[PDB]
Amino acid sequence: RKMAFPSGKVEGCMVQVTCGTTTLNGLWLDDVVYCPRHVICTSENMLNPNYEDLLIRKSNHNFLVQAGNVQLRVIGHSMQNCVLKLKVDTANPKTPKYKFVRIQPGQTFSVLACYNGSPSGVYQCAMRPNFTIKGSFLAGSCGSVGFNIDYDCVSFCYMHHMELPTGVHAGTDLEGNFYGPFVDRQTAQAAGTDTTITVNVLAWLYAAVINGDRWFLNRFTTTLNDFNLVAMKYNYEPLTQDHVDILGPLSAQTGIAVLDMCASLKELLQNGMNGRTILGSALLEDEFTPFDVVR
Amino acid sequence: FRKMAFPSGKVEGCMVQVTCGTTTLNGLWLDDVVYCPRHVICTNPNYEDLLIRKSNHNFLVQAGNVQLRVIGHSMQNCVLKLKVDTANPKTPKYKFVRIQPGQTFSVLACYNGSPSGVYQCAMRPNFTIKGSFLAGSCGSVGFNIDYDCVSFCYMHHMELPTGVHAGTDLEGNFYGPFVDRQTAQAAGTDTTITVNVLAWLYAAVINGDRWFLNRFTTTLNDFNLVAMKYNYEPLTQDHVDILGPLSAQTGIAVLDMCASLKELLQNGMNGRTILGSALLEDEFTPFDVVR
Ligand SMILES: *c1cc(O)c2c(c1O)C(=O)C=C([C@@H](O)CC=C(C)C)C2=O
Repeated sequence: RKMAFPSGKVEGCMVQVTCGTTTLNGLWLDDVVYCPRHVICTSENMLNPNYEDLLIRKSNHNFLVQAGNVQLRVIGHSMQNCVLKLKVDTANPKTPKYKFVRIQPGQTFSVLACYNGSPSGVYQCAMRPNFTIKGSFLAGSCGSVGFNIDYDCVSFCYMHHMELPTGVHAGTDLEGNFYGPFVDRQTAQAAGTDTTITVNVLAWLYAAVINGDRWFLNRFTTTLNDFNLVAMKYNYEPLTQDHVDILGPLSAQTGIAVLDMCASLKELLQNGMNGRTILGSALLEDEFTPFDVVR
Repeated sequence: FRKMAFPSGKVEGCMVQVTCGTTTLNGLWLDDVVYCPRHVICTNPNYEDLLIRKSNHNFLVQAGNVQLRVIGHSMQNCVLKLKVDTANPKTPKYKFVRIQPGQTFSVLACYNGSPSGVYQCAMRPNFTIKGSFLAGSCGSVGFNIDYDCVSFCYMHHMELPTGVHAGTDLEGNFYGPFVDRQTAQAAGTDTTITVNVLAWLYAAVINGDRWFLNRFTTTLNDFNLVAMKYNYEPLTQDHVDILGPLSAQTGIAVLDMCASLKELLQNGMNGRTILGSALLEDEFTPFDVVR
């Protein structure tokens, strides 16, 4: 099963931020609340907002921040790229050990979907190669965050900003820089063609071998270039020498050379799965990383 | 469409490690009682005997760093109830409930008292759970959360050879015809949860996917013969009633959606996908969709 991280450490950091008539989610760490800058926009500003102009007109008491039943007091504010940073009275007593990190396409993380400051659900994700997320967003999940948890330390890698016309989601890192070419404005912007994360499918095939399925193996090998020429006809991401290097341990553990697993995938794409399953799926799964598989 | 698990924070604060001799597994600490699988006292065992021979100093409970002192022990069916010196200050509001096949819940998978991940499950019609349990996940619990109140419905006991998992409710009653002993046991043949497929087709309609919709209607009887041929649970009037809110919401009557389903089964997706799948999901309940 694809699993998400236990969400407790993140749940204790979720707050509700309201400015005027707009409300979304915020993240309370130490004495700062982070949230999307869009909170300061009104209906009429969405098309062409001037965030510098809208923020200069605000004072500290324009921002209503609620942690459960407690109103937090804002004592300063500033903007860093597309995230608003609200200084409050009180350091979050439940602040975990944490860091901000920027991730790359193919990486996985968990998302705590929240509504008006209250967590609702948790799910496991990958950053797609077109810099989008195939999320499940309730209407007011703006400001919900994505994370990884390693040894009790939480890495915040994503903050939700908006839904694209195709149903997918776009957002920023916790420094307010968007993933992909998207902007916090209601324009016509659309996601690029999405491709399958090849290195993740191969890692998962190695996971199938480790758990004993070998049905899809064959006796062929391939060159890297030949593999990529085939795979790209199926909208699979090109495989690099870095990806090959990354799969080396798994190859070592299983005794199957990386380009041999590549030949198996070429054939799986040619034939389908003929009513069969691999780990437990009937689809080529691309949201488990090489790092994930070792775990 | 993503399946979502419930936020697990309220359960995370209840997870402890329990050790008896050489055996270590997970426990649930609520108030001054730790709940865990009785097979923690195993070396065809007689659990009546083995536990009379036990005393409090035989159990080592660890809540993270702190060792808890067992001051009493008792058995309820297949779960051991270890009374400890201190109440868990992180005890949520909670209830013990028993679910039925087809209902969904979240599992907090744990390793030696330490939460590792969370995922959303359904109780299969053969009473097993298609889960991913790591080494030492015994004693992990399943739950729903409703209004800040945790409903504990499942405790993990065993991996079946087929890879699926078997467990009890929190009162130690097994789900399915399984026993906590090393007999040879296998899951019975499983079936697809029809009322959940229908709910997921409703969700697909609510999401703008309408290609599978057709002009026809079927009967409950005609459908169940198709269902039976495809290893689908039979559909009942109760199921139909359950789906009424969705039928009302979408203007698609249940037996008209059934017709759509009959056709999907007989003829296939045919290059089309429904919600981003080419197989029909059966681990979303009608309730899950309404929410
Ligand atoms: C949060 C909530 C929202 O409703 C929106 C945004 C955030 O961050 C946002 O950034 C942008 C929009 C709006 O432009 C709709 C988006 C498109 C038309 C692409 C939000 O609505």
